[PDB]
Amino acid sequence: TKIPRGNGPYSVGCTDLMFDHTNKGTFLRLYYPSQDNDRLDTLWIPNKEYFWGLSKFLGTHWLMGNILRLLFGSMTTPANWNSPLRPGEKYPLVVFSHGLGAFRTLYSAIGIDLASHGFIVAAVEHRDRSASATYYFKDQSAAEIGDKSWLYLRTLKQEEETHIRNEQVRQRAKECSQALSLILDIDHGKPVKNALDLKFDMEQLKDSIDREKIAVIGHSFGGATVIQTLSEDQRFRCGIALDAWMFPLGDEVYSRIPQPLFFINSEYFQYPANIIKMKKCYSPDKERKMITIRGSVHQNFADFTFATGKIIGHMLKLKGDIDSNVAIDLSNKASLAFLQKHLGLHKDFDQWDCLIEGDDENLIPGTNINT
Repeated sequence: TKIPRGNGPYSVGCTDLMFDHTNKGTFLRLYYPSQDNDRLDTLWIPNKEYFWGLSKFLGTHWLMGNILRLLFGSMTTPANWNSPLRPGEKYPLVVFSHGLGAFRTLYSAIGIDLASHGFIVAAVEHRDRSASATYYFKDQSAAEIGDKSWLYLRTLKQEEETHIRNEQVRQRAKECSQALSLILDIDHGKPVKNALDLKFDMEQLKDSIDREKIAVIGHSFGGATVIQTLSEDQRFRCGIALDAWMFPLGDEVYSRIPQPLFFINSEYFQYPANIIKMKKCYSPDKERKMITIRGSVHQNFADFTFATGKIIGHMLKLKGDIDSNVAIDLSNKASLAFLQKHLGLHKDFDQWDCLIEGDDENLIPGTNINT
């Protein structure tokens, strides 16, 4: 695989859960420490409509849709599809929020690496009309026959952006909370019928969560989601915003975030008006960190940075100067250090504590932007 395997000891399974079947239900892909390690058989982008949504989002022709499908429709990601859960432990839980124009399967490099260090990761698919595409079922009968209703990204007008994006980040915060409530209900034995008919038995998750050790991670729109989610939902003990895009957030929220918050930026995405909102989250009392990964671009945090080669990747801005596997390792280790600090984990991850302060040839403490 072009998507790197996890760098932790645990082997990794993956599955998808939709409950309930409506567009008000939760939809997520789960990455988890698995028992068996047979095959790395997981389909990266599982449906043609995701490629069609990606072209809509990119603003290109009807044809681009099919080209993308041609090129990436059979690409897999290094996790064991539906492989059983590893028994005899309670895992800390990460909920993960995707960016504008993404969806639940595009951050497996991150999900798989967290899982391989003994996390369960719940990667939500949002239904706020920010995903390039997503689906739901009209009713039980539809769900039975796999008759999906697809919902594509909404393009907005300039005059409604401020309001529509704020409503979307509140919808996203509600969906992260609901995903966490679903997983915690399951851990305590709630019966759940997965609208997707997959081998993985959800009841396996009874008593498999460390319900004290919960964190929300997200990229870009997903980084704004982190903050809205922490502001709204005290069960999350901490958040990591990967290259947050701060425009959706209300003025009022920056003063209203109790939890530790880690900002991990690329070099090229960032701008004054964005770093200003970040810094508004700062306080002597409340714990905040910031690092910048040098030479990196927005896409270094998403799997598309592994989907092409260096020259196309570099051309399309899927890749930065810094190498892709190197950038992602840095983000991941820094993240782990910070989750083990503010979750109370009992692992070796504080070996990367220096990364939180900006201590590697490839990081900037804080930002190079001034404000």
